[PDB]
Amino acid sequence: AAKDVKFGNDARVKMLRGVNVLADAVKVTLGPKGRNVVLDKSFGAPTITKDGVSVAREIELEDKFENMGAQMVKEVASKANDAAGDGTTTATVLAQAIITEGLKAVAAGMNPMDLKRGIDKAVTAAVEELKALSVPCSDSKAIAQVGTISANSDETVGKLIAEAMDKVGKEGVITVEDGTGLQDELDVVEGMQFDRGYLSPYFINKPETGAVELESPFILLADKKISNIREMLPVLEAVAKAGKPLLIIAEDVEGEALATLVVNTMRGIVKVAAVKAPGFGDRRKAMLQDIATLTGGTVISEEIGMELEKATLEDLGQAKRVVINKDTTTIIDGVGEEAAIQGRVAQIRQQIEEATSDYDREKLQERVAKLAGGVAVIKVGAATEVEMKEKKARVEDALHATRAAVEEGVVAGGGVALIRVASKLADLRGQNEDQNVGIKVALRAMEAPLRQIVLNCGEEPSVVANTVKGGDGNYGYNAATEEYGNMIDMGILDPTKVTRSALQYAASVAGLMITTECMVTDL
Amino acid sequence: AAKDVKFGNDARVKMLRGVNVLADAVKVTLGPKGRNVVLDKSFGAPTITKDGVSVAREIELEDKFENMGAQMVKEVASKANDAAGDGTTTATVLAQAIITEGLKAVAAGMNPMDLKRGIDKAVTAAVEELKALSVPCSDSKAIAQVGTISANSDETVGKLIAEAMDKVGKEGVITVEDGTGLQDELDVVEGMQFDRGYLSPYFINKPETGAVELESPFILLADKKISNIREMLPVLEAVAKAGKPLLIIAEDVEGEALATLVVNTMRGIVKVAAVKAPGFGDRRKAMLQDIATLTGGTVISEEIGMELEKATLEDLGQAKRVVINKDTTTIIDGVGEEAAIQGRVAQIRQQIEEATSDYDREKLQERVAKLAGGVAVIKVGAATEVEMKEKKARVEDALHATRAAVEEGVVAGGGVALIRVASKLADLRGQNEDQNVGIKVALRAMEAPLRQIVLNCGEEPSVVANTVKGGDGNYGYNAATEEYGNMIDMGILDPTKVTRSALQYAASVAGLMITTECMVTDL
Amino acid sequence: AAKDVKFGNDARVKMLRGVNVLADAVKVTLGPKGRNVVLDKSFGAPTITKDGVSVAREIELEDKFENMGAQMVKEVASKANDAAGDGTTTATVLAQAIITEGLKAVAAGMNPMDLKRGIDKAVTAAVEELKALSVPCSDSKAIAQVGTISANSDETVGKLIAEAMDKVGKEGVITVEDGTGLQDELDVVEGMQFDRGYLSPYFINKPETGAVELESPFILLADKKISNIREMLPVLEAVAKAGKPLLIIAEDVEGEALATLVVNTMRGIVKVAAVKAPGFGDRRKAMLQDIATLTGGTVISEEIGMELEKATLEDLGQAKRVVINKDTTTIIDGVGEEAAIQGRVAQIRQQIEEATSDYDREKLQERVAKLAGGVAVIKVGAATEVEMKEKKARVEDALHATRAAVEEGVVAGGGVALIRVASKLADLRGQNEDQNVGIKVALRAMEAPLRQIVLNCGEEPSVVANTVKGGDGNYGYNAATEEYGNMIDMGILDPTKVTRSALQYAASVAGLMITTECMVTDLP
Ligand SMILES: Nc1ncnc2c1ncn2[C@@H]1O[C@H](COP(=O)(O)OP(=O)(O)O)[C@@H](O)[C@H]1O
Ligand SMILES: Nc1ncnc2c1ncn2[C@@H]1O[C@H](COP(=O)(O)OP(=O)(O)O)[C@@H](O)[C@H]1O
Ligand SMILES: Nc1ncnc2c1ncn2[C@@H]1O[C@H](COP(=O)(O)OP(=O)(O)O)[C@@H](O)[C@H]1O
Ligand SMILES: [K+]
Ligand SMILES: [K+]
Ligand SMILES: [Mg+2]
Ligand SMILES: [Mg+2]
Ligand SMILES: [Mg+2]
Repeated sequence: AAKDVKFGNDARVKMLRGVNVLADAVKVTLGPKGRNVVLDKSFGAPTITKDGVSVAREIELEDKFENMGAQMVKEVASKANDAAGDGTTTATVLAQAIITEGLKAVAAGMNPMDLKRGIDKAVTAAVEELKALSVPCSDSKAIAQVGTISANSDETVGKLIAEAMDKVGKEGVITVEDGTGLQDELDVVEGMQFDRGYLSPYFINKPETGAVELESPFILLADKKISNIREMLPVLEAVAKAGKPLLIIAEDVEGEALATLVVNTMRGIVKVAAVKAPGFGDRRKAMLQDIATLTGGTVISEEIGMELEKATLEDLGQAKRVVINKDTTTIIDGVGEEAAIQGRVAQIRQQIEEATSDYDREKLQERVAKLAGGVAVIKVGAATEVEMKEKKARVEDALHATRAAVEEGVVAGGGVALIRVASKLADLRGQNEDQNVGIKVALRAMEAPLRQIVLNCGEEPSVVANTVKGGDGNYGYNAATEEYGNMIDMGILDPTKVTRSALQYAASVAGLMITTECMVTDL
Repeated sequence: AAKDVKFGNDARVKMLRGVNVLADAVKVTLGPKGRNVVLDKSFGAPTITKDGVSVAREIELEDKFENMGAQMVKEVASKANDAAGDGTTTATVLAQAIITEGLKAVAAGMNPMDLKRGIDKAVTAAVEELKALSVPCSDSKAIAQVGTISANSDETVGKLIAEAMDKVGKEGVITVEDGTGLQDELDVVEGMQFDRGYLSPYFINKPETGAVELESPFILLADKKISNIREMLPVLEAVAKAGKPLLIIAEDVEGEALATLVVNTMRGIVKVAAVKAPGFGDRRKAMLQDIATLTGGTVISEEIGMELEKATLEDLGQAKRVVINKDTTTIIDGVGEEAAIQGRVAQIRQQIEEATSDYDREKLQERVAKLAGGVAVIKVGAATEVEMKEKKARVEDALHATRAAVEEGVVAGGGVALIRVASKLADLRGQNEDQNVGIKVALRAMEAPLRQIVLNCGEEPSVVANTVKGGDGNYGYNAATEEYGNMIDMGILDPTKVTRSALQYAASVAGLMITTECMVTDL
Repeated sequence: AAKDVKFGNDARVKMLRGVNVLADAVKVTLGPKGRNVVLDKSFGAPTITKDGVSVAREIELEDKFENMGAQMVKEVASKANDAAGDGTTTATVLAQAIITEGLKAVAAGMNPMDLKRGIDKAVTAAVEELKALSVPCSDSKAIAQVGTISANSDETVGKLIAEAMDKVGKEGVITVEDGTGLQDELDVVEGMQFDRGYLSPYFINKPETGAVELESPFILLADKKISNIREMLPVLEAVAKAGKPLLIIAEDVEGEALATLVVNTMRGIVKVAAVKAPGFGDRRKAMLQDIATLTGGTVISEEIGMELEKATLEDLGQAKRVVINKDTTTIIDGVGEEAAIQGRVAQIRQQIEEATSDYDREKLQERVAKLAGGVAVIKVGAATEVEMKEKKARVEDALHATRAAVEEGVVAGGGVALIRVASKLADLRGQNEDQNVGIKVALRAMEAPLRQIVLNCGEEPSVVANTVKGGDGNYGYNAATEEYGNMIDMGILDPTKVTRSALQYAASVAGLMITTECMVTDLP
């Protein structure tokens, strides 16, 4: 009292109303037949939209309690979108479906801990069914279909990503850069990606991107654990007139050594970063000289007879742009060399025929692909900059979904996946009636996505849900045409990772929400 | 309680009310015998305009939801005006007629999606008859009549436009410039129009014109895909003391080179733009040298032996003004040459006697017209600058409307065209009762313009509407004189694109209003 | 008047609030450590009571949807008392528990009707099991104990009830009334007596005693008014020759006749006294025939056409002695024939079997007791009237409890009976899983009485309830001493009738109420 503090049921019922108001604004846009929501634009001509994310972002309820219910749901929905490139609205709608019955059933006096345990049991079991249902992402055709769906059925995006994957292979690194002009373009350049990131948070980027990138960086290739960089300072000072950044790749990023010294080298006013070389031992040596050829640098070490005092601006590698995150780095376009790379790749290829000792065979057979086909760079063109930004975002999210799909396969989309597994878990039961109500509420929510999508079409949801449950395999309702058919033949594919993630996160909040007992907020 | 978020009928009912206040303010002005609207002005002496556009501007409702209902209708009306030079109020009236009946039927619980589908069916069917009713703009008299009706019966404007088109021909490019004095003037100068615009948004103009124009521009006529402009900076720097702009017209506007380098050339402080030469290959060559003669330039290319290092300010063309849009370019008046053009045109005409090969016949037979009649420039004279500004604006709309009429012909004005097709489609029926009522709503709305015109005139709409439906052909009611007669002989003509466009846009909003479910607006 | 309507959970929550508000007011009285409730009555001093039904009847709530709940459960609290007297508090606690747990299961989405049938099945089995546990009660020690327990642990009341039921026998009728001493008193009446005194003081032969006593008197029963001495002469003549005294029973004695007897008595010609007939109406005729039977006399009445002028010494009844007070008449050792008296008793007992009204039925028991047993009066002693209505109510409830005990047996008190029967039904099942829940909800609620008894003491309820279920037989928890033991050795006994009654009526109401879907009532 006397502050907006309240306890027990008086708290929950405020949240319930908050979540419900948010959800009613989102679910109406779910699927391809979303029905318009109007958002006020201060200048007039209010923007008319069919996008869940664009709607859910605007809502800032004025009641300080109802706001919180909205924000925590919005929050988790966004995190599911970061795990996989879609499903913001799916997670939101599922969250309403579970939470609604959860808060009512607790208000009837059920034990909230048993409800939590019951929901968690059902969701944990269901995830195992998805693992059995998933099929591998067999071909670039599926890549295309996954792409379009992620892009509101924009075919064009899918062809680019499909084509890009054809140049560099499904697993190859793809990057997107702003439009050179009216029309899209695709090209390949001698980049270099490896699975090492920056080890210190102070190497964070200036923008909030989490990953950091350096433009026109020099590349130091120090093939030892670097106990001393003082002999590099004259080179940095000669570069300091230009300010050109330095990225460090090291056999080890020795902490009290080079890493500390680099951290001391900048007061925020020097562009430096450091990462380990990829692999271990001879692999770091090998890929350090690979990067040297790719960047036009040389390997630094005393065993090579190459002190940092000797390191000219051409013994250091160089690249036009490079990106680093918490765990990963990619060179996009090293200045590099032509014939030296061709010869080294041929030598590495020859080594594959002899370095067949299993884990050594790998290092060769990746490194050949590390040099050749460095990176493909999509250029996004549109009639105006407004569409260019829009298209770019669409492409970038579409890209993510495709990667998620190829990493963990696809399942029949359009909500059939959830309604399918719901039939198989129906026999599951808990230790007591509280858990049984927990189990039932979980399986009730799993049907909500299909029922919502169809209802938007202007259809009787009851008939379709029965028909899809009575069917078998990937038989389902194609909302885009009102025809029934096989989703895999129809190309309605959802990446398994987004569906799994959207379920787990929604259930986490619902369980997390049940066990809230007090809030402390300002008047 | 909450932010002003609200759903379903509670939202729609607000929209309906907002739309109605707007339409009732505007619809009373429709037709040549409108009724006065007293627009307020803070200085006193209110303006009392009869102009629907002027009234539509000010309407700005207090109640946020009521406001939104007005603004979206207002917006779509404006888009209709940009598509064709009239029909703002016609589109508004049709919008109100559909919306009102639509929302009523929805509130009764009619399936909203089925209602939409019904509307779009009738509109799609109806346009086919309008296509059939169109007739060619055969003669300057039809030009004039379309003009006057577009200019509130100002015969002056129709005469001016008629004369200008008689000078340069219907297809020829015409421009309007501020008055040189008390009296209107018309004259011709060596302009050149071709349907190529600037390929990058960063060449957008400073004002909001969308198109961009350059005054006293220099013209580069580069007959290759320009992979390198570095050799031009010395010429541009020599010009930078005067700041006279340079336009690049290229055989190809090379994307990653020419465009990127040009983009890099200006930091918002250099007047540079680039466009493709018209046609392909030898066509671009031909018209490039045409432009060269018209501008006093020369063709740039290594095969010609004219590097940009060699390109003086007289190998570059010059003009006093040039205009560029998203899809089209015209030079207004190149500095050019006299006898060189005359000899060139004569040669082209001679080539027409031998360029019988059709891909040449079409490439030759235009270029002759490209030289002669380059542009006509109407000067609008008036007794005051206030009348000047208003008058020019009207002339510009009459210009737009005339182009529309020549593009898609004309049909009987005064609502006769809509009420005619409405009678033909009375047999049209849909798959179910929800779609059937949807059809009835659309066919009723299409009659609204005629009944609104006559009602403003202070006559009995029942009798006139029945008489026009009992007639045949272009028979109709002349509101300016209350005589019945053949509309075409009285010159009451509307460009078909105006009627076609206004109907489709009204339907689109009406369809889009039925299927809205939620609002978001600030407190 | 305009109605208001509510649906679904928005109705049941309001209803549940009402029942709980009533039930908590009753609950607090339960068990030996329960506490008193103060009842406002506008006429005068408020009355404090422990009787659960007394409070429950007075409760009514302002909010209509809350009031509906109280007004329904009020029935169980009342009906239990009407049926069996004691045990109304228990019935209430059960009802609230079943409603709470039943409605909770409905929130899980179970079909309500299947819960109802499940509960009804569980009670039907449990009542049958109680018939197995019940053991006969007949000895004076057990009756004394069950009296004490119902009295709220007053040994004195128990002892008085045990002696009273012994003296008047099983057919005798016992009644309780407001006394005047500080200490309780028992009055016992033997033989026929009725509340009519001598019509004149001058009959008084023992003025120091203030009463008339007559030896071996003739008893004349005239079904008519005495108005003219002409009617009486032959009987007086015959009795005067016989010399035995005569008592007149008549509808009235007119002053002329009355004064003539007064002269004859004062002058010592005939010893005679006259009294009004008891009661009035047809019951007067019945009672006249009954006293006639006890005396072996004959009722002279105009309906049979008999005449007092024709009555004979053979028609009058006889008794060894009579005594009549200012307000009371008693007849000692009527010469009526035992077999005829017994046959008359059988006829009236057949009327008792036919008696549709328990109040009328009681007046018949009074008659059979007056004819063939005794009647006793218990006078409650206390210093102030608020103590009268306190003590009075508890003594009253003991009287009902002991009756039900002797006529149906006893079971271990302290609610342990319900605990021990509930465990036996663990294997009972219904036609479907919803009925299985309905069964389990019923067996769960049967623990509620024990949990409340303990909780009033401030002990931890769920530890006692667990440990009692760990035992076997009559092992239970004695709240008075806070020790475990065999309930029968402490004599903590409940008469099976009340327990069985409380269960059936509780489940009958609650098992319906949970099915409520809509409630309609006037706007406030
Ligand atoms: N042609 C289609 N038929 C049926 N369902 C579709 C079709 N295309 C997409 N969907 C479904 O739309 C859902 C996603 O809708 P969307 O508006 O992207 O919400 P979110 O952004 O939260 O994923 C997915 O479940 C997807 O399978
Ligand atoms: N003499 C006339 N008789 C009948 N209708 C006319 C006449 N002149 C113009 N109109 C009609 O007026 C309508 C447009 O009115 P206007 O005031 O221009 O509104 P808007 O500017 O929105 O078109 C056209 O449909 C046109 O055919
Ligand atoms: N000494 C005792 N120990 C434990 N339980 C007792 C004791 N005396 C009475 N009880 C129990 O308390 C209840 C009687 O209390 P009472 O206030 O009369 O409630 P009710 O009005 O429902 O009979 C019975 O269940 C009886 O078995
Ligand atoms: K959508
Ligand atoms: K007008
Ligand atoms: Mg999506
Ligand atoms: Mg107009
Ligand atoms: Mg009791």
